[PDB]
Amino acid sequence: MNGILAQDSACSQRALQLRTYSVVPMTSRLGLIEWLENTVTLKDLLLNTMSQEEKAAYLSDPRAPPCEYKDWLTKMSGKHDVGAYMLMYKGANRTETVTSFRKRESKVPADLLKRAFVRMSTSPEAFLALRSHFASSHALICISHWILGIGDRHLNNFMVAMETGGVIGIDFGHAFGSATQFLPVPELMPFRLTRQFINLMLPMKETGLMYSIMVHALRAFRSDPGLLTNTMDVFVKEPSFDWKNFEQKMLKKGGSWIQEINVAEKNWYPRQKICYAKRKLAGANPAVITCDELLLGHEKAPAFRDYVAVARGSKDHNIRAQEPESGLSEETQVKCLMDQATDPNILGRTWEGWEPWM
Ligand SMILES: Nc1ncnc2c1ncn2[C@@H]1O[C@H](COP(=O)(O)OP(=O)(O)OP(=O)(O)O)[C@@H](O)[C@H]1O
Ligand SMILES: [Mg+2]
Repeated sequence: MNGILAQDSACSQRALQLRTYSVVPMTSRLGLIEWLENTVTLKDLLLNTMSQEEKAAYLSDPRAPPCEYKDWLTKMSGKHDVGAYMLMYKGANRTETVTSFRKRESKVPADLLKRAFVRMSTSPEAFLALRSHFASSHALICISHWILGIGDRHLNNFMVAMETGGVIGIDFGHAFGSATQFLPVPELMPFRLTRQFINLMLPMKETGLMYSIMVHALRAFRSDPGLLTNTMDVFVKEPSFDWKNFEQKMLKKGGSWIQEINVAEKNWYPRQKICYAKRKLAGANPAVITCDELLLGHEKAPAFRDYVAVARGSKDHNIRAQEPESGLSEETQVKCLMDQATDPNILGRTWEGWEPWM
């Protein structure tokens, strides 16, 4: 990807790149990841910014978002486990989620990331430059991850450097829609773009820099689907990337999976992955791809209709259903992506470990 983007002129004038750290399995059990200097998780940067009372309430308060959300799931479903999400997709409409979800979001400190930056920078150049750098990098990674369908983008999978504002993606345990496909609680966003990101740009919403870069990137890729498509097809056809390797990762997710039941092993459909990748690179609607992945993964679930109704949206508030299912341009695709990733109806139904409120 960095090869392509180095060769796209409109991106090269923006010096755009992902960072990679070299990775070396020496054995099927064992390997090294190269480490990175003066880096933290995004979660740690955030909670390092909360005052004692902000921090202390946020840990445990029955009205802090972590308690208030499980309580809302609990009353909107009557259960206290993974099935509470399932039942709430049947049980809560838009209004019932939006209301609690706005009340929830309100309790998150609005400035927090900005507050972090302004007190890790000398002077306003050391503010502006970092904000630009972060913003560029966050956008660039988001589009990239949608192309690869990477789904498990919670706060601990993003690292922020100190020596520059360039964000770094890690923990790629879910290639090609695997999280939206096989988890009991499906995660429906194309990438993370929650409140704090927008708030960092508060006067000057995403339709500036992020939107611009996202658009340049997607065009630069779509200039040459061939090489990237061939590489992804070689990826998805590896004999070590079957379902047996995958489900023996899915165990290792802290009870968020279907715990010790229903592997349903004729579950693996490798050509559909590269087919959906080619559809994305051809100009397909992101909501249609999400609905297709939902149909492939959860077809017999009692909330499949509600799943696709939430993922597709309504023609009244979200512009991803007011567009065709294919032939979209790069700008329309990025608009649909930003509408789906910031949809409150989708964020109000997300798994609690993803932390959609922050
Ligand atoms: N390449 C890296 N360079 C520097 N620090 C890293 C790197 N990879 C991981 N870390 C740090 O080590 C921690 C744990 O690493 P790892 O990715 O194995 O955790 P994990 O199983 O994904 O846990 P979690 O999802 O809870 O963050 C990360 O949260 C991060 O702080
Ligand atoms: Mg992780």
